Amino acid sequence: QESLSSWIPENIKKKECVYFVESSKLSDAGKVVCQCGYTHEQHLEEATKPHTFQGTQWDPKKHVQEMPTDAFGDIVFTGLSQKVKKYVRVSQDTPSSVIYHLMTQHWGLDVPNLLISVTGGAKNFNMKPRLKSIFRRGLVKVAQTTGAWIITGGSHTGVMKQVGEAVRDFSLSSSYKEGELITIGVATWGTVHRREGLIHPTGSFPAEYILDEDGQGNLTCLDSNHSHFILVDDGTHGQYGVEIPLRTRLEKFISEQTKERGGVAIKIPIVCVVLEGGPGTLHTIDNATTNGTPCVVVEGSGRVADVIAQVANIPVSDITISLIQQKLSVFFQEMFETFTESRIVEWTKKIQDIVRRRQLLTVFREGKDGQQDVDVAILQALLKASRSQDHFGHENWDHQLKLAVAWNRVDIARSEIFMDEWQWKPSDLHPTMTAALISNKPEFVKLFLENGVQLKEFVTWDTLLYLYENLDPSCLFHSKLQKVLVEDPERPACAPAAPRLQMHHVAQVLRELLGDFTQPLYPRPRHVTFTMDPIRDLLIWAIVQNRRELAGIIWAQSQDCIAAALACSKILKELSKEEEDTDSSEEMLALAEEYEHRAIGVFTECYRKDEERAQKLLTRVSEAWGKTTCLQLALEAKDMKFVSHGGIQAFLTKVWWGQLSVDNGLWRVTLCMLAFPLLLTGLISFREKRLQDVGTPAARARAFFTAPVVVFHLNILSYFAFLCLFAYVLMVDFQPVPSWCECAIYLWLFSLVCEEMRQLFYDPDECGLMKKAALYFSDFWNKLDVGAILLFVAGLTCRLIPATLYPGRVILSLDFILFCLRLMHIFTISKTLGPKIIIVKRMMKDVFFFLFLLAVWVVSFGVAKQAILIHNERRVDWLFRGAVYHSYLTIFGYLLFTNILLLNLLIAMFNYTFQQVQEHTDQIWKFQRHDLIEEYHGRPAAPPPFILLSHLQLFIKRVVRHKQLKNKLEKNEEAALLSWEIYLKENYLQNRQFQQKQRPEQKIEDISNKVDAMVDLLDLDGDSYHVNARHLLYPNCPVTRFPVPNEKVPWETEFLIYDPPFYTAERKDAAAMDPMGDTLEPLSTIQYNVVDGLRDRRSFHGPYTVQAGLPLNPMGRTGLRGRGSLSCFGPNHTLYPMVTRWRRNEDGAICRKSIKKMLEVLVVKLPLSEHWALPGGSREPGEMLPRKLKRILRQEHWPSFENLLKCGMEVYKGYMDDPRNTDNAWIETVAVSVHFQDQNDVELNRLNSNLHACDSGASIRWQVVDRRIPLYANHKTLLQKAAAEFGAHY
Amino acid sequence: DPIRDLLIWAIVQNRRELAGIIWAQSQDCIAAALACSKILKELSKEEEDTDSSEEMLALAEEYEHRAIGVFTECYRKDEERAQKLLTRV
Ligand SMILES: Nc1ncnc2c1nc(Br)n2[C@H](O)[C@H](O)[C@H](O)CCOP(=O)(O)OP(=O)(O)OC[C@@H]1O[C@@H](O)[C@@H](O)[C@@H]1O
Ligand SMILES: Nc1ncnc2c1nc(Br)n2[C@H](O)[C@H](O)[C@H](O)CCOP(=O)(O)OP(=O)(O)OC[C@@H]1O[C@@H](O)[C@@H](O)[C@@H]1O
Repeated sequence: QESLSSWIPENIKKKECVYFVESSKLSDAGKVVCQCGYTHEQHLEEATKPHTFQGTQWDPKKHVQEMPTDAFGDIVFTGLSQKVKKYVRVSQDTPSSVIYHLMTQHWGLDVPNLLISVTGGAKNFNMKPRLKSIFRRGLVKVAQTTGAWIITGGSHTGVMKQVGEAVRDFSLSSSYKEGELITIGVATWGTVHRREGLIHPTGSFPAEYILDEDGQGNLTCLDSNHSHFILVDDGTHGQYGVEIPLRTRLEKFISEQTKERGGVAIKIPIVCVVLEGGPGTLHTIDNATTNGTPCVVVEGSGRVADVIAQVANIPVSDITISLIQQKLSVFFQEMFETFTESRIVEWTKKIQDIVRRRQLLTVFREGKDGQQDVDVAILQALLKASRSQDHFGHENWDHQLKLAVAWNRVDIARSEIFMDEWQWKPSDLHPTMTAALISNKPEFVKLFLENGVQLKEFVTWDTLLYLYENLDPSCLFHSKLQKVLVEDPERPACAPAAPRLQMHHVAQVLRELLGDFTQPLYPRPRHVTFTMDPIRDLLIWAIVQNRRELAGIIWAQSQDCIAAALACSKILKELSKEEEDTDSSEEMLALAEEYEHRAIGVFTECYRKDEERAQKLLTRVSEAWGKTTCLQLALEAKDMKFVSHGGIQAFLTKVWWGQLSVDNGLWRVTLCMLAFPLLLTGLISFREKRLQDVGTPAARARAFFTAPVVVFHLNILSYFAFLCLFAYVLMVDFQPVPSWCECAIYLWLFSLVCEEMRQLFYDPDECGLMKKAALYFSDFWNKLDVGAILLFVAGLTCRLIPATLYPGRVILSLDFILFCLRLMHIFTISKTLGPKIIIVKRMMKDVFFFLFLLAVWVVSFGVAKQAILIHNERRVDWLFRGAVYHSYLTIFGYLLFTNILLLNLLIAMFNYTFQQVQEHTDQIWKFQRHDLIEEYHGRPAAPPPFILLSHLQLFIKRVVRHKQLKNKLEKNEEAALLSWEIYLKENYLQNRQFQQKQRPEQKIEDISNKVDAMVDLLDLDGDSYHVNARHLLYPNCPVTRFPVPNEKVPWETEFLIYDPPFYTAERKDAAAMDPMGDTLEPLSTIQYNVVDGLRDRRSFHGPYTVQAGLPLNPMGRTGLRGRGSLSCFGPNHTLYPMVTRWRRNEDGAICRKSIKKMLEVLVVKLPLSEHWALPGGSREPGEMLPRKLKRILRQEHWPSFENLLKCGMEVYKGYMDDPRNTDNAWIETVAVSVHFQDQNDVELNRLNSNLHACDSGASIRWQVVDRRIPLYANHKTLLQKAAAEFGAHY
Repeated sequence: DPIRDLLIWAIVQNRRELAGIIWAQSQDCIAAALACSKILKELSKEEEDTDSSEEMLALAEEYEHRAIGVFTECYRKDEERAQKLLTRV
């Protein structure tokens, strides 16, 4: 609103009538109306001055002045909706660039993918409800699902009133994006009812407007359902012909613009629709159709549109002028008598053209055939005309696909594009596949992947780099990627001005998210080159920015799908906690829980086909995911439902024992560990019976110390025996000379901390030392283990000086109590009491306050016990013992409060947090098992009493991870394992979809969807005369040629209205022929049917009719008589040479289409023409035509040789249809075709060396012969005739 | 606020379907949705009936959920600005 009010008045300007002509005609009791028609005695309301020289009368040029616009703002239509709609006020001469810039940037509109235009008559009309609902629904759907502009008129009467009505109908529901059907309106400012309440300079912000129908004259009121208005000025009061020219110019300039989103660029398609127009719609339809807009006329309730619908598929030129007159005399009752005999001619000619081209013209057929929702009909006509456009190199296919992907309708893609036009090698769909992936279009990616594009290909290094650059610019990954991009300093070292994206940048942040333990996925830098597993990277690109539907589609064809499915959950959980959101932070946390279930469901499929091979893939280092296993990812990703599957627990129980069998029990293990000579007999069990039957006595002894459960039992027994020994010395061995167990308690308490060196020091994955310390501090059990030494802190001095008996016993006794509390951790192994200790560790909290609930009142009643005794006494020492005894007696025995009031408080505080923990404790404990299992696997194989032998032996190895949970497999076997995994994943996905389609809700939805199409089903139930030479608007000539219908085109035919303007060339004198544009002076002396020297007067057609000294066109009356663009008065001779050879494959043989050969023809275009033409021109020299014909092509020396070789085959000679043909001058052509039989040598190499076209102009190029080859309309008729020369397929 | 008064007129005499339609376009819709429940609970205890006294006590529990569901929508778009409307006269 600040930079908008500035960019309006000093570039846009308004017309005004400065001069003061009085009123030639006074109308409707008004004298202020003067020609143009504003107020005041003068023509306008400006200063009443002589206004420079007082030249009589005014000229719309001399006396129209352009001054800056003063009216603009946000119109509000009183109480009829509060929406605030923009409006600007312009004039005739404003370039469309200014309006486009304003409308795109300042107004805030977005560039559309389609420009639908609504032009129609303004006489109010009323139409049947069926067609009415069809039009409304079709227009709204086609204009909402594509985000198209609906540019139309701004009046409140007619078709534009109908479209305002349809926009209101859309706003009635407005399921989402209510203010998205933006409809810019174009109307004349000079004819508005309440326009004086809008003229406010330097900002008419919310300028209220009042609409009142049946209160005007011929002027018009504004609409209320449009979104934007652009009003045009002319300094006129009652004219209606000023908005159409500017609208056509702007609408033409819009289609020139190109939209580039996702890597594919298209020029905006442009479509037109009409509904019962009047006299000016036969302007707009012609003006649109001649350009190439797919005009869509609707059959039904039509004054004009119904005329085209009626005369629509009846073939061209089969209609007579009288037939058109009788067609028109049955529909126009009001003015059937005011139709001039010349008004028929214009309509006949324009209907002739429009209905002649049926490729551009399209009739709706409201209910007969093709009676769809109108949206697909409009799109179908648009793609018809797009297919009809020029294309040389298979461009129609790619353009139509690009446009379909630009829109969001897959039905169009599959029913028009992907069904037809052949070919489409799967590599061809790659460029648009990138845009489909970038714009998040899952339907189109499914369709493309159906047609043959393989995800194994199309993921190149370049393509991946392109995709990461165009990542969604609203993502946490985008922000962090930008940060790492800018923070790397020796990357800008080469060029600090521009930051360059590379592959390692995404890899670093990916490692940051996924974990330290993995190596970077993409190696540091140090044609098409795929990386290993080209699907994992596309899977990352799809997962990171939270693309649900793309994610499953890409994961459906992954190499390894347990590791990938778990990494996808780890990344999501890591990136779903520091996002600072509540919508996507909740969406990703739920998508992670779904990839969790994907990983779980794929693995149980493998665990049911086999047992031993279902764990070798559980523990195998993956080279495509950071050199990590499938178990460490789940354990570190907090996957609570995967590590407690049962197939994971069996594998953990198996390593909990080792190489020995599990179906033995715990009692037998204790019996054997207690009795050392109890393993050589048949008591303990074994698996892998090769060592059980042939039992090695040496291996049997080593196996138990290898097993970790034996190590755990030795540790627990050693710790318990230590604790008993400490109790023993607490009892009786307490001598000032250190008892035989003082050094022993020191050393065997060091036995705990020396292993703590191993637990704390070891870092299987690269982790910081301070992180290690923080992790150690975060453990409350480790805090108790440290608190053992913490209560040592007061014990060593008490031992050193043993006199402090009374203070010092308590320190060591509480140290014993803390030792016993630490002993309680042993039950985590116990399956039945492990989770039970887990819940008790959360039970511990309630005691801290139930103690304040119990002890305080117990002590209070103990106080009352002494208060009962005696009142006043002074014995601090004695009352202490007395109160202690009383409290002890009360505790031992009070019954009213202990058993009744407190007990249920306790039981309830228990049971509240007991309830609802049955489900989660199992998962928690089965998760916590692995840490202890791995710790005891990493522990040494010696009892704590003796473990010093290994503590003194693990130093020489260092001076000069294990294969149980992480190992490398052999590649040949790994390939078979991966193929087995692929087969089982396919089976699992297939079963999953088959079983999910059977849900009752899905079945009900299927019935509901099936009944709707069925409800829809039940509810629904050539003359050969010249044509180009007869078009209106003679090229580059302001005067328009008089319309001549095909009925009276020949000279001999009856005709009575002949009045064409005398055609005048720009410079007829320099033609070197008769300059007589007007035949007043017959200076020309043309020797008819004879040679006249410099100017040829001999025609190939033959003796033509001559009258009044003006040569008559033999073909017929073109409609314009005069000098013409042709050089000479009368016929002009030319020759068009063509070089034709059979198009050849790599073998050199003639190439075949389905029908016949291909001809290869050389064509040349110059940039200014914007069309292709044969290298032929007017034969200025009589002796040597080719020199002037193709002087810019050959050499004139090489073309002297070409003239020596100029002896070929004569294809066509006779009259030519050319747009310059006036009634006086016409063009006749000679066609010579030189053909090449072999391509080894001769004239081909002669022309190759015979080239001087490099002097100037554009390129000279060979071409194929095709129906859509870009050439002039009838200049290619010569080539079409030449097709018969050598059996050509068109 | 020419809608709050029509909302009172619709709520007081227990007009279910009119009540939601009028509340759909209210200025402030946590305070209004809570006052509509307070009025209903106050006027649904001294009515001397069993049909409408039970209908209004259930309509109050529905404007309760309307007020709750509107506020969690504000509490998920922002954190600090979702309480400045919680405490504003
Ligand atoms: N908003 C208006 N626009 C054009 N005329 C209007 C308008 N309001 C009124 Br009041 N009238 C007058 O009526 C004209 O004098 C008509 O002659 C009268 C009968 O209406 P029609 O004859 O049925 O329709 P056309 O004359 O063919 O003009 C079609 C135009 O061309 C398209 O590009 C669009 O800009 C327009 O729709
Ligand atoms: N099949 C056609 N053959 C020749 N002209 C054609 C043809 N169809 C069209 Br429609 N035209 C019109 O001419 C275009 O509208 C141009 O505006 C006219 C010239 O402008 P250009 O396009 O730049 O030049 P050309 O068309 O390639 O050849 C013109 C040569 O040059 C002049 O001196 C003349 O003596 C020669 O005929």
